[PDB]
Amino acid sequence: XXXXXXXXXXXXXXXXXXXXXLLSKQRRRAVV
Repeated sequence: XXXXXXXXXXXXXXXXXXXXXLLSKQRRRAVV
């Protein structure tokens, strides 16, 4: 039952890693 625990730990580590991981001057006043 060590393989399931290792897989769970690896999944937790992967989840933790995934969680851790032009304009104008006329356009200044034309849009306003």
